[PDB]
Amino acid sequence: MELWLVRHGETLWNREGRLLGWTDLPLTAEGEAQARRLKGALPSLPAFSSDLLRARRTAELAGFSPRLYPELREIHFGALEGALWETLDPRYKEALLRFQGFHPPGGESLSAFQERVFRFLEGLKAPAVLFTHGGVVRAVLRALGEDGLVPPGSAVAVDWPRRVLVRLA
Repeated sequence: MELWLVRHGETLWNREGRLLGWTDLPLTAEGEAQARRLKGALPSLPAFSSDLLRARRTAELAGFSPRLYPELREIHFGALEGALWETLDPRYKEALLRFQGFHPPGGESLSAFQERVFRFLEGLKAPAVLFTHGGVVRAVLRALGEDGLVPPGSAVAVDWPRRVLVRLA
């Protein structure tokens, strides 16, 4: 099943090293510009989007009218929302980097987060474009055995649940 995963553009925290999960931050001006550059480049397939502003705005500027689904949200960082990555306790830092054994205090466990992401993908009946977040893209790419680092405002097409098809930046 061909699925396009679009990581939303830049927000202030994405450029200042701060964890951004459920905090509803808007895209910066460049973040909006990154979204507009996607219009015409992404296939005009049915679109779904996280209900967070930054994702919805990316979908809109990319020329799509997505159906909103909370299951596509970034992981909730709870007490670590906005947390300065620099002073972030090594325990959480190491956990996020390895992508396991991570449950930000007050937020969602990585296991719960990944379960809702993969469950959402299972409900898709045809190719679609998903306006989502870095954590979501990473979870999907890691499951396929590949690096989940994709530039903000870029997209990766995958043939779920087998391999990566193409990385559009």
